[PDB]
Amino acid sequence: GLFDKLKSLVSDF
Repeated sequence: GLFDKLKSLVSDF
């Protein structure tokens, strides 16, 4: 859900 959004941004930059 949301907590998954922060995990995606950390994987990019």
